[PDB]
Amino acid sequence: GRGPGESYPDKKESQRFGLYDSKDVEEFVYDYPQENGNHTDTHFLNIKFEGAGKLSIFQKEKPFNFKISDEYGVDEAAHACDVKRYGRHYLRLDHAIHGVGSEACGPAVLDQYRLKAQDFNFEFDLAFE
Amino acid sequence: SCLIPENLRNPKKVHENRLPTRAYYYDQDIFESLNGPWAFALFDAPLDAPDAKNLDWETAKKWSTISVPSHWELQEDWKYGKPIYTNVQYPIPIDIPNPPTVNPTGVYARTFELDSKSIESFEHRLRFEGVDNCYELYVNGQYVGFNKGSRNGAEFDIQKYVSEGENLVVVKVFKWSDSTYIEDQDQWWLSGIYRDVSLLKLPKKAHIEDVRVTTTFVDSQYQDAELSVKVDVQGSSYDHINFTLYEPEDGSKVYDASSLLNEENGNTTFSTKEFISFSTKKNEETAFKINVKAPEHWTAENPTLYKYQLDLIGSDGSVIQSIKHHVGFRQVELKDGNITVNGKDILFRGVNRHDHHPRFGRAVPLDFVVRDLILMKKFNINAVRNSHYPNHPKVYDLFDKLGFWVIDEADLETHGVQEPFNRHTNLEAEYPDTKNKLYDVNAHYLSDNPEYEVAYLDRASQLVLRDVNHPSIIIWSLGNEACYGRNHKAMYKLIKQLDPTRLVHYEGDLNALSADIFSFMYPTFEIMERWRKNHTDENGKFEKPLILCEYGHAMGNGPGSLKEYQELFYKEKFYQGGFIWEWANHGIEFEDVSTADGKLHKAYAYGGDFKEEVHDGVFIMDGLCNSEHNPTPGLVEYKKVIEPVHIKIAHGSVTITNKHDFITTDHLLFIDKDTGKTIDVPSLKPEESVTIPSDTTYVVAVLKDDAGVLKAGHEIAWGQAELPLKVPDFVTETAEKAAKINDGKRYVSVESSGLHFILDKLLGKIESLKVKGKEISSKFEGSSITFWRPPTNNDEPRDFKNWKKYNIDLMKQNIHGVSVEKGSNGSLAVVTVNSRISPVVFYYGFETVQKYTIFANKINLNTSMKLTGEYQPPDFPRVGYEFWLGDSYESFEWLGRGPGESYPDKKESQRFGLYDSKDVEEFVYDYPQENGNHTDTHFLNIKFEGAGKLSIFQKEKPFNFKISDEYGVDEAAHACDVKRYGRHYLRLDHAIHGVGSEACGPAVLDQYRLKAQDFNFEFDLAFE
Ligand SMILES: OC[C@H]1O[C@@H](O)[C@H](O)[C@@H](O)[C@H]1O
Ligand SMILES: [Mg+2]
Ligand SMILES: [Mn+2]
Ligand SMILES: [Mn+2]
Ligand code: NA
Ligand code: NA
Ligand code: NA
Ligand code: NA
Ligand code: NA
Repeated sequence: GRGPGESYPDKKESQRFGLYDSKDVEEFVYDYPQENGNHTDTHFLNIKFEGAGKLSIFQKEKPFNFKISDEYGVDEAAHACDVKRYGRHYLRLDHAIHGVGSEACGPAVLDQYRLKAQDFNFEFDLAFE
Repeated sequence: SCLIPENLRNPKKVHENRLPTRAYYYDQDIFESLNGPWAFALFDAPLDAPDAKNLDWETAKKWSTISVPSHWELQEDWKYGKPIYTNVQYPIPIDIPNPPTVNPTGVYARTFELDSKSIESFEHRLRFEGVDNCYELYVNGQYVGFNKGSRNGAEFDIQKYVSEGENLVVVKVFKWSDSTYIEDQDQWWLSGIYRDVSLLKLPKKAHIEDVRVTTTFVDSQYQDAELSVKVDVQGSSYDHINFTLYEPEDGSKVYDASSLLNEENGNTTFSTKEFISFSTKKNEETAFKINVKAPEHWTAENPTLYKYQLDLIGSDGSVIQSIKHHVGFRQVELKDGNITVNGKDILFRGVNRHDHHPRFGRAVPLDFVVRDLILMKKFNINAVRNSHYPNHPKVYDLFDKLGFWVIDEADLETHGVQEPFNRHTNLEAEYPDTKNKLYDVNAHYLSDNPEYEVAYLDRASQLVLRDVNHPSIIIWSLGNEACYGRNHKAMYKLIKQLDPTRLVHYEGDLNALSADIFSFMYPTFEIMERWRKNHTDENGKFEKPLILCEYGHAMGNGPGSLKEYQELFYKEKFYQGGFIWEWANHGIEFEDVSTADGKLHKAYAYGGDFKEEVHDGVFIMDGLCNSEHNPTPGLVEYKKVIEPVHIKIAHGSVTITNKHDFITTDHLLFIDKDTGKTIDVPSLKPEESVTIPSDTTYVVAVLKDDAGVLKAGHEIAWGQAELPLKVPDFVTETAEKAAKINDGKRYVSVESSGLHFILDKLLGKIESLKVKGKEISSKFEGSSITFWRPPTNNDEPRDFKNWKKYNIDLMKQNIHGVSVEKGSNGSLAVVTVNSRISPVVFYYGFETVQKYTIFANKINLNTSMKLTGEYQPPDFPRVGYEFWLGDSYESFEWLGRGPGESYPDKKESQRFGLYDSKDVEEFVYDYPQENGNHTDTHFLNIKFEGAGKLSIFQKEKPFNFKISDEYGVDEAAHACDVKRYGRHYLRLDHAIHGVGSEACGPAVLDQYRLKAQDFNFEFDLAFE
């Protein structure tokens, strides 16, 4: 998919397509904790387990979004050090994600990047090696 | 300690309500199998398990099922945990006699149907062939009894508890108990009902309980024998017994898996050829003794058996019960200080065999045991030691029929008591003549502990009484590595009392105070030899002989020097041979992520793979066969050294000596392999020899006809005349051809017609050598001459440590000068390289001169290496060149030893011949290590696709070579972890270090060590 860093519907084109390894990437820490670490236009995701191979994940007919982290309490966290962390990781596996825009000062997320309220239909395979 | 149940912490509570041990006989009419799926649940500890006195079938019915027999650490998806491997160390804390409070408890349940008539007709028993570690038994919500002894059997009377219709059997199985302390064999820790369970239906009013068969020669000349038969009948309602002995079937009988496993009787008419009959009379002793006229001897080389039928007969004259079995006429004695069978002082050509299967563990299907034993016979083995416990009772008939000398061993090892001592005192090494003093200090915990006497005696009683009628068993053994104490003496007394006919072995009893035999494990020759002399008096008499119950540790590449052990065996009457440790690697099949691949592969697990708290790593992988129970080069070598016929060819003569104990050479066809025509060889008795004049180079001794489990044409023994190193008649092109020579800044170039030679002066590296369409180049990382090999299991404890310490893997070639001159005596050019070959951080190294003499069709490489500097390593793994082979490379062919690998102290089974790489299956080691070397190579031909061959040979002396594409062997934990290049390389070596057995035993013997010294050798690279 897109990488090496994070990507969003209206902020993704600098992240070229390729095969990426989590180990090769320095995850970006925001000064003010907020939504981060999403990968958009993901063709497939491999999750490696110690001595048990990989879990391959892909979405039918359309690329998907994902984040893998151990973080929480990001909403209330004022600074990087305020961010809480679980004792295990989670996968956030998303069909779709709202754009990012510049509305703190400037235009709202453009119409074609807004995740508009509508019906959702999507199929995922969880393929185990 | 009320949170651990009394019976799990009481050494005297060996069983409750178990029937006395009797001789095992399988009978299809009496044995009903209870194997199959059983309800099963696992609990953290006994207190979480249900009270079986209240457990309904309706309740148990709802549990998951497990299949009996099997271990619960070997289930689909490891549902009930994983195997644990320890060698010495206990996997629990030591607090004798307490097990851990957290103690895995498995509860088994199933039902069986009983008839109205069945309860009237039969006494009903339950028989369990083996359950690890111990268990309590319930029938119909009622407690029947308790049992300990994981590899012993147990019977329980069920008559009182049985009901018409549905009956419920519940078995509570515990992983740890006081028994754990005496079950510490170097093997996998595995639990559950791992052997057969049976319902026995014996005739009620009267039935045969026990039988005892002995064959004793009346005479000093081992001819006439007394056959004694003692029957214990239970109940009153019988008249007498009949005995019918049948005419013998010669030990050369043909068998196969099918006929060996056939269990049919009842309506099958056992035999017809009646030899002897006998009847007891009403109200008389149900035993007798009969004089037998010059019977056919039973022997491991010729296992001749007389079948018999024993009938219990009622008042009406009908047959109440039959036993169909066999007699083996043989007698074992300690005679003139030797173990003697039928007067003859025998030689053990033995092996230690554990119960192991790569998928089922110790729950080995009989099919697979037959596989083991056939393979043993195919590789010249004649003896088996049941290390270190009795096997499934049905195995012993296999020994009887196939012919093995058997040491049946008590289920008792106490080794773990030593571990804290070993660590506290920083103990490095144990030696066979001295080590018993280290065990003496801890004997008081168990083997000298009076609380354990009942248990120790039980292991002895159970061992002997179950297997007492098998002629193949000639020695009872008190266990393994359990120190020495009063309990061992008690065991000895009991065994002689129960079975006076056999000898007693116990290695832990150094001075054989309560044993009949001396026994060492892994001794040096010096140590064997001192012992001999201290136990041979002035007359030349000895009182007891020495065996090696374990020697030639077969872990990985090895063992080395089986030759030198064997020379000792044949030389002295005092030595009666030994048993290799071990028959097969204990690998368990599992899925490993590959280091090379990032993918999942089938592999064979040892310690660490199942992520144990404590484990002993690769030490489980120490067999002559691999985890899949197939021959390694270790077994191939063993077959040769122990071959029962010697064939020597020298001075226009073939000398053939018969090295069997009993049989002649008559069954063997001797072929002159140079002509294909047979050699007429007279019938040779044990120890007899004949010299036959002949022009032959290579003689083979082969089986005339199918016999036992061996096929006509099977190779028993062979010999060769020594092959002189002949210089191949390759024609060097010395014609005057102009050559373009460019001695550049860094690279030197020699170009001629069909030739292109480029050398990097900075590195001493051949960038490219392309002669007549064939290309090679240096495989270069630091040096053009390298010294490293992937350490064997034997290398690991010392030699590897030394080589690593001295940085032998980091040898660098530092070029000082390169000299370039025009050719002289037919040569095109002479390129001379002057350098120091030395590892970083060290002084020591070789002042080296490499002289390349270049011809149109040949390159002569003269290597001079002069060892210099302070602080030198003692030895090297190897010394030689590494070359990349060009893309055209397709196969190779060599004159030398083959078809498999060979090493200085492990080579004689690989006979001289011309071998083709295509005809050979390359052996894969379970643990990746040094492999695939070919020693004593006369010449090597490397074939390139549509470009002919490159012939390689060393002047005045044969050489060593390996051709592979493999790397990353050092770090590879399993076969699947081994990395592979996109092209092949040649490892071309002047010399190579021996292999030895130092993982456990003697170091590589002095004459096989590649000692640090100057090296001088010349190679020709001849291009077709
Ligand atoms: O492989 C090491 C072997 O060493 C012996 O001393 C022992 O009796 C064997 O059972 C095994 O532990
Ligand atoms: Mg041991
Ligand atoms: Mn803060
Ligand atoms: Mn591996
Ligand atoms: Na925040
Ligand atoms: Na052990
Ligand atoms: Na001998
Ligand atoms: Na071992
Ligand atoms: Na390795």
